[PDB]
Amino acid sequence: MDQETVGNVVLLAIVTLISVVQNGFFAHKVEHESRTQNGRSFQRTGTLAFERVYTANQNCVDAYPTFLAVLWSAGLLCSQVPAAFAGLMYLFVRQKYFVGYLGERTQSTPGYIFGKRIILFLFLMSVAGIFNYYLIFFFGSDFENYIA
Amino acid sequence: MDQETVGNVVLLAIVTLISVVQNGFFAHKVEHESRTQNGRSFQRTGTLAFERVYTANQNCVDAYPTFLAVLWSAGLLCSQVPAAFAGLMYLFVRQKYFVGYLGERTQSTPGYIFGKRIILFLFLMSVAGIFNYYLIFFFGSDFENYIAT
Amino acid sequence: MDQETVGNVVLLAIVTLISVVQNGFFAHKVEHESRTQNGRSFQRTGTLAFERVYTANQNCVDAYPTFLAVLWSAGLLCSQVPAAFAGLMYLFVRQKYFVGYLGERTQSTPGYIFGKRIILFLFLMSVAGIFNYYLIFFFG
Ligand SMILES: CC(C)(C)CC(=O)c1c(CC(C)(C)C(=O)O)n(Cc2ccc(I)cc2)c2ccc(OCc3ccc4ccccc4n3)cc12
Ligand SMILES: CC(C)(C)CC(=O)c1c(CC(C)(C)C(=O)O)n(Cc2ccc(I)cc2)c2ccc(OCc3ccc4ccccc4n3)cc12
Ligand SMILES: CC(C)(C)CC(=O)c1c(CC(C)(C)C(=O)O)n(Cc2ccc(I)cc2)c2ccc(OCc3ccc4ccccc4n3)cc12
Repeated sequence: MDQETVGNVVLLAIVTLISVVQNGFFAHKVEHESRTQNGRSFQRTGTLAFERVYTANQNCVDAYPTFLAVLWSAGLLCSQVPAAFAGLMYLFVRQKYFVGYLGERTQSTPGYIFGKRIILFLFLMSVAGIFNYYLIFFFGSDFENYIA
Repeated sequence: MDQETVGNVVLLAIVTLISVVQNGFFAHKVEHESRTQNGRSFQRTGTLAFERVYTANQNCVDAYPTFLAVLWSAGLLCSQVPAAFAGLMYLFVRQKYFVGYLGERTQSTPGYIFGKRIILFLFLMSVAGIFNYYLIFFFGSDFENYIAT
Repeated sequence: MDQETVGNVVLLAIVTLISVVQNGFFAHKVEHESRTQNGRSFQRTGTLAFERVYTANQNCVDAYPTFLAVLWSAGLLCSQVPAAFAGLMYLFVRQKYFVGYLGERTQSTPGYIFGKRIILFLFLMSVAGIFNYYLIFFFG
């Protein structure tokens, strides 16, 4: 990748690598519970600390794709820096969500969803440029300067 | 993103944005179930509609990646319009599947497959340009005006 | 896609197409168990052969995203080949893992963590160029 382009994406790469790392921790806190006992042959059903964890993780796993989607499409189709930061904030809400899904009873982060607004915004940033592009395509050109 | 390039991808972006929205609906019809499922937290096995819902949705979740894969690779390596439409059609089959899952509790429908030929095609388009490239790489530069004596 | 660029990604595309195919196989060996025994909703402890399969598969399904992530970012921020080969190696570990999660009466191979170093490496490749870029940005 030519140093130039690499610039207009760096942040997105960064934030992505971050989520990639955090993504591992989530998948790590799940290994622990699998370990805490019978886990020998990674059984999915140890209850409690394992069920609450696998759930919390298997919830953020279903988000990642759809998140990354907006994350990049928004940052490319328009802005980047804003998209890049929004994506960072997501990483935090994700943390707070995953964490809040710990246990100790009580309706623990019952929500399957979470980011919402964050991806909603990222989606708009994408639906933004996606449209503004269609302009620069018609009225962006046109501008016939028949300088006869 | 230079207005030019943005063009040869717009549809892909569009279709993707679509799937992204629909994707939310899927994860929303799942939130309703855990809600109506009067209880505290959120668990993998509850009730009938919830069980059926989470399954349906958690089936399309395993799809998206492998689908987005071909969607783009097909749209980049071989014509963006045909790729974009394929993915579009795919979004529809998805709807019909997700909807048909648990809505009828009938003996047609279930499965963890959904659109097969839709991604197969997308795959081919990728395996298409991917090969035709090796021609442009190898032969695409071969001309015998060098036999010119 | 201009022939030039297509070059600096073909490997990634290829390997990606592979994992996409293998990805189908995994989801296929899951179809085999489901259709025989019953289950319109596959969320409860299924027949062993089926429970083992869906778990194995629904285990690589959580990987793919985070994998593809490093696969590309590493193959882009850091040169093509190695990143590509890395991902290729991963596809193999995947196979062995998924396969090792098959059997019957065998000590099944757990730790949903599969290919720790593989993606660790790919991650570094990314964190690599990601930094080296900041240099060329300042000290160029
Ligand atoms: C990220 C890294 C730089 C490449 C290092 C890395 O190699 C990975 C690590 C770090 C750790 C402890 C294994 C290590 O390097 O020592 N863990 C555990 C960890 C420990 C502390 C912290 I804070 C965060 C994570 C990983 C866990 C998973 C992983 O990929 C594979 C993988 C497979 C399935 C996944 C499912 C859901 C979701 C993700 C899934 N991922 C790589 C690593
Ligand atoms: C899509 C949008 C334009 C960015 C708006 C948006 O921000 C989200 C919406 C729409 C919303 C909030 C305005 C609403 O519910 O009314 N819902 C609920 C909704 C309502 C109507 C319809 I038709 C479809 C979905 C969302 C649900 C989830 C979401 O992200 C996070 C998320 C987390 C996990 C996911 C797992 C699988 C799959 C996806 C996962 N997503 C964003 C939104
Ligand atoms: C060219 C192509 C990309 C392989 C497309 C394709 O054609 C698909 C195939 C192969 C096929 C059509 C010859 C078949 O046997 O049915 N199968 C079954 C198969 C047969 C032999 C072997 I080895 C491997 C898989 C598919 C199964 C699912 C599929 O949708 C994508 C998909 C769907 C659900 C998934 C769930 C989890 C995780 C990933 C998921 N992915 C496409 C195909």
